[PDB]
Amino acid sequence: SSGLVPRGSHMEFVNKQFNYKDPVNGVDIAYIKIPMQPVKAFKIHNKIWVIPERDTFTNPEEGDLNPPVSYYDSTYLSTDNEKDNYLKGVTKLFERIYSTDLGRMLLTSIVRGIPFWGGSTIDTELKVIDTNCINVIQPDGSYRSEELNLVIIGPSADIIQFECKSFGHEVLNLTRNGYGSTQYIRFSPDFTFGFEESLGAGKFATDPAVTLAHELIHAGHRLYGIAINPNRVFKEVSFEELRTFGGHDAKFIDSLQENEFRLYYYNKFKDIASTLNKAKSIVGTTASLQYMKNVFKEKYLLSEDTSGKFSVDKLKFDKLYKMLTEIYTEDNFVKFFKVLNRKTYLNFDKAVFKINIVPKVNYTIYDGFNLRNTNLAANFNGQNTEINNMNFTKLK
Ligand SMILES: [Zn+2]
Repeated sequence: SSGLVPRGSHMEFVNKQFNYKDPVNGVDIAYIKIPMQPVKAFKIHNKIWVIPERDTFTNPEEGDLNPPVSYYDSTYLSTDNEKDNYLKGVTKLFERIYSTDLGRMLLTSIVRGIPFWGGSTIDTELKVIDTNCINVIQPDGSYRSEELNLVIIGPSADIIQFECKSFGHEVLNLTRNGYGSTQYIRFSPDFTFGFEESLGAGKFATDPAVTLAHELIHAGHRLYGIAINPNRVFKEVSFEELRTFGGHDAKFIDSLQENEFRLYYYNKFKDIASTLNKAKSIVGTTASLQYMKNVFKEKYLLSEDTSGKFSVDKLKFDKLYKMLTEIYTEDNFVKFFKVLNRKTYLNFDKAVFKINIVPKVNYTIYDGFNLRNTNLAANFNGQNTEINNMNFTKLK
């Protein structure tokens, strides 16, 4: 048993207890194409899909799992049992994230963060951007385009290179102009990293719910188009990484720089407001202009006057911006999960471990590895790779 529903009747965020072999149905289990042969995918929530495959799709130069802190294994995730376990493990982590107040906030923000309809060359016309959709095949074999915000997919060649990436635009920088774009997270629930810590020094494992939450925090930044340019770095660790980690690491971003960033994205949100105001037409949908305007009023928390004209309210912008950049941090998830974690963004080890968080005897939504009323409950024993060695196989 997987313990996917420790309380209540049904999972609170993931919409179905999927099995990889469940039949396709064109709605929440479907063969899909990314904008290649279709892959079987699972819609775990409004705007969120899971592709339990190694990622040989998003990047054309990374279309092979051949090897050239990394770990390679071209056979991982090639069989149906593994894809089923992947799906259930990702499902379990979403529920673990959603069982905390902070995670319900972050995932709500993610779901509301629809990529902006900024794809038209006519600045009075709202139009989707094609690369913020997937093509979903129905049972009868037709396609329909579906907008989405987030795809979780298996890693490419380097199994432990987890990241949040997205398709770019010829001219627009969608992750930094407030528009946002569909985010693809390369991630595996089946491996984790070791760090050392003294409570002799101990050899502990990172809780994969923390790692997933980290990538989801990036996704939130990028869905609201407020990511920091990857060329801002401390010599390399990017400001974007420091901000996502949070804690004292974030305090190192000089605070005058932060105000400059905040004013920049405030102005970008104002540009979005006046695009919505100058909009006269909409293409590629049966939904009215006014309705899609309101989707984006809702996303960016725009104010609307009696005339129907949108604007950015300074207090609402600061609230949203602060949530996405200061409240949603790895360090804050560590505090909510009450797990052990590296204390600064660089202090990870070269150690990699195979794990299996699906069986509830190994890992639970409420306690992670540190199972209550067991010897793993105290001193983070469940994450200690020597004490709880039955849950960690060392690979490198
Ligand atoms: Zn990161």
